[PDB]
Amino acid sequence: GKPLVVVYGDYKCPYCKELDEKVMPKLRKNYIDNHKVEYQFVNLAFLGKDSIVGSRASHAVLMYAPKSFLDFQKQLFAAQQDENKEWLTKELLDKHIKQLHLDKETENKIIKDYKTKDSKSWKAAEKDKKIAKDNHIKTTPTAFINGEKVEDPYDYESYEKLLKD
Repeated sequence: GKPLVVVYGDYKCPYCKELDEKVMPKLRKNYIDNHKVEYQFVNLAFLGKDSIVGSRASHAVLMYAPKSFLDFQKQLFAAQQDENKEWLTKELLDKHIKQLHLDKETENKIIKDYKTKDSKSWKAAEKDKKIAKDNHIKTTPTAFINGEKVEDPYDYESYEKLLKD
């Protein structure tokens, strides 16, 4: 199939925020939105008890409003606070979900799903930690394209390099 681009991180991670700001705008325009590659964000949810909550909301958005996922991700990283603070509250997350301006029922569906134990977004958030562990991911942020490490995950051109061939 098409190249699979995987980025490992956490919404509370400062460097992950940098990758998003520096890489995503171009990666999205030239490879993701035009469906040239499959993009996957694996959240290690390792910077606090609120990390996993943010991950659940993120996964809920992805599964119910995929065309709004990248905006959600960008907007969430943009609101990043001190990593020692549990800033990923349900209040802030609900606020961010509503900022997507989806139809009312889709919005309600996402909000209820990420808050429901063992829902699909709940399981997805948990699975992300297992994925990172099984793939032996030590540092974040790190990116891979079809399993090949992106030399400089902060530089769009480094991704393009792997994607050319």
